[PDB]
Amino acid sequence: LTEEQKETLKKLKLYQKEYYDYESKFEYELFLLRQKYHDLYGPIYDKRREALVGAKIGTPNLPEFWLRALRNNNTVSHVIEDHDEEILVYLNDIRCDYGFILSFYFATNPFFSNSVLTKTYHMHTEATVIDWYDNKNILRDSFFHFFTSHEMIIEGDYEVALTIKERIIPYAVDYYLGII
Amino acid sequence: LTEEQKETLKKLKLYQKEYYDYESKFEYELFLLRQKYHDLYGPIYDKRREALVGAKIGTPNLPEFWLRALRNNNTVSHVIEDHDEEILVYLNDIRCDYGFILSFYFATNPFFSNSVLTKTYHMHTEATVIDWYDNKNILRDSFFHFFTSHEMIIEGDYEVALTIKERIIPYAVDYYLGII
Repeated sequence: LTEEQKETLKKLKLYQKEYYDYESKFEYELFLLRQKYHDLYGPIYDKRREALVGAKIGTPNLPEFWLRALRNNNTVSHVIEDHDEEILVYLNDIRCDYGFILSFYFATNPFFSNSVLTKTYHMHTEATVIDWYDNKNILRDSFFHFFTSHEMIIEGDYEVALTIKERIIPYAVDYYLGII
Repeated sequence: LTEEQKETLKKLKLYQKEYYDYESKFEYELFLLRQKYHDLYGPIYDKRREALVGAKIGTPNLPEFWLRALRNNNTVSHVIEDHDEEILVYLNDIRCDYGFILSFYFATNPFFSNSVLTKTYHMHTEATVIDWYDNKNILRDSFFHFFTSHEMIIEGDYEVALTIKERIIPYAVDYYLGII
């Protein structure tokens, strides 16, 4: 490069650093916005859970609520089998916290002892190991294979998790009603 | 459903509408944030263009600037051929405005008469028709096939456009320097 061109390059480096200054502020203000609204969604999720749950069955105030919400979603329905349903009726709540952790809360059930099954996504995955009771391990294909720590396996797994996080949890009752 | 369950459903409908109220405010505040920072990026793009351009060649203060930036991006380099390069040296500026419109500004050149080639994405596509000079229509495979109005064709086209919009325009000089 000539010196005149080096000067132009110099200017462009200055302006690019300025762009990064602003983009930083944007990402920071974006993080603030997402966090603010996560905490505003919190009580709504709490109220929903309270209304659904209040028994030795899941969501006893509205039986099979989460199963039917999950079933009415295209992406998630693919991974849910007949035999899975008799476990998923014990589901009390599905939660998300900040990657992120998905928590599935279960009423006392004859399949496993866990009251909570978690799945963490770091951006590897971390999943609670299901403490299956004797002759109760339904695992052939299952939704519960989702609960493994760890690209085909990792992608369809992530897509279901994203759907739960971004669609099921925010719009649960609309899936239940079948209007999405 | 029993009446007690209908009451639970009623509550859940109320809470879901409340969720949508908040999600609305979120999308609105998000739109405000993105717009605010688009206008903050504007002058930086202007300054860059001013430094690059100020001639019958593109970016005469730093020859072949946009070609080398485009070439150093993986996704975009796939669509750029040898014969394309002798046109892309006349590129003065690449802009984005709100879907969105991508604008490619060209210095006076022997290939076409257009000073601006635009590509609009509505979320169909709208593209400026290139007024090729006689025996100058380089269209075999070309980057300039990008400039057609209109899923394989529509997806790889959209991916290149997203890369230009989200990577090339924001980080132009870093691609030029080859540090991304």
